[PDB]
Amino acid sequence: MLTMKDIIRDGHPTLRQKAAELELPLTKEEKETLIAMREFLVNSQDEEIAKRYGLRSGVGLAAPQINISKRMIAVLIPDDGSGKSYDYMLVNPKIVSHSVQEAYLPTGEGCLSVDDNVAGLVHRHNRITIKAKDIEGNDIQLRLKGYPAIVFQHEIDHLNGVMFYDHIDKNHPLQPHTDAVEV
Ligand SMILES: O=C(O)C[C@@H](Cc1ccccc1)C(=O)SCC(=O)c1ccccc1
Ligand code: NI
Repeated sequence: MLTMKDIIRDGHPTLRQKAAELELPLTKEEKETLIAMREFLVNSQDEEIAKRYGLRSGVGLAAPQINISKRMIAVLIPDDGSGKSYDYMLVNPKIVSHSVQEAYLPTGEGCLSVDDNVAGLVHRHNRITIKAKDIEGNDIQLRLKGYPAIVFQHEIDHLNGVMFYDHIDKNHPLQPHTDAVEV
C-alpha cells in the first residue's frame, strides 16, 4: 500500500513536469499504480487506518504526486450530504468544455504534496466536462459542477505541472472575483 512516504513534496521537479499521455490498453504495472492510488484515498479516509499509517486525508491524487509522470488521476469524494459520490480512476483526462462562471472554496485549497497550509482563494470553473479513459480503456464523459469540479480541476492541474498556489493573487489573496460562487 502507498503511504505518505510515497507522496513527493513541493520543490520536487516531477511536480513541475508535464505528464505524458498513456497508450492503451494500460500495462499491469499502470493498473496496479492507479488501483493503489485509489486505495490510498480510501485508506486516508478511514480514521483508524489513517491513524495507524499516519495518512493525511485525501480526495484526489495525480500520478505525478507519487513521482510518476503519467496522465492519470484518482478521485474519491464520499457522499457528504446530497447522495452524490465520486469514485473515479481516469486515464488521459481532458477538460473539453467549461463555464465562464468561476467558483472557489472559501477556505482555499490543500495539497498532499504541500506541508504549509496556504491561504488564498483559487478560482476555478464552476462547471466542467471531461472526456477521459477508464482503467480498461473505455470512454467516460463527466459533467461536474461545484466541489467535484474543483477537485478534478485540482488533479488535472497536476498533470500540467500546475500547483494550486500558482492561482493565488499576490496582493489580494482573499478577494473574491466578482460574481464567483463560493462552494
Ligand atoms: O493533494 C491533492 O492533490 C489532493 C487534495 C485535493 C484538493 C482539491 C480541492 C481542494 C482541496 C484539496 C486533497 O484531497 S486534500 C483533503 C481534503 O480536502 C478532505 C478529505 C477528507 C475530508 C475532508 C476534506
Ligand atoms: Ni495537490
